[PDB]
Amino acid sequence: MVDAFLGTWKLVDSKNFDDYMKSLGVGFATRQVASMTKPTTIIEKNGDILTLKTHSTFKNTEISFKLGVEFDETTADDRKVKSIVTLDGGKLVHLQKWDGQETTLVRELIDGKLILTLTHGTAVCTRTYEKEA
Ligand SMILES: CCCCCCCC/C=C\CCCCCCCCCCCC(=O)O
Repeated sequence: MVDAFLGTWKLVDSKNFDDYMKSLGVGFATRQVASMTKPTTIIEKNGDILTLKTHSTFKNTEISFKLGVEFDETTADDRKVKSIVTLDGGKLVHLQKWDGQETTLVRELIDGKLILTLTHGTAVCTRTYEKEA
């Protein structure tokens, strides 16, 4: 079910990430660095447990979760959130909740590319990742 998402992925296109970060309250200097960073995202499975790594020089993250089971998460920008990841329409949907706010991180496969759509407030960011061999 999750298997076409698995592997190592490299950022190849980003649209509106500054808008998304600004909506989350990320400061200007951090948004500069982020705007020039191309993370590597690694998605692995071991039974029911998925592990999603995001690697870059200035910041790394890692989460492990079971689909459909809430987990605590501390995001790259240091929000402490309540998270759940599910499959919806073949898309891997990650919902984060904190302080009565929400943001969604939706991953969809289109023509072999992984499209990540990030929504917070009115801001909608689209980032495209391509699979490493
Ligand atoms: C873990 C790498 C995240 C992207 C590079 C961040 C470089 C600047 C370092 C710290 C600031 C964190 C900034 C924005 C974090 C917003 C929430 C996570 C966005 C994930 C985007 C992605 O996976 O492509």
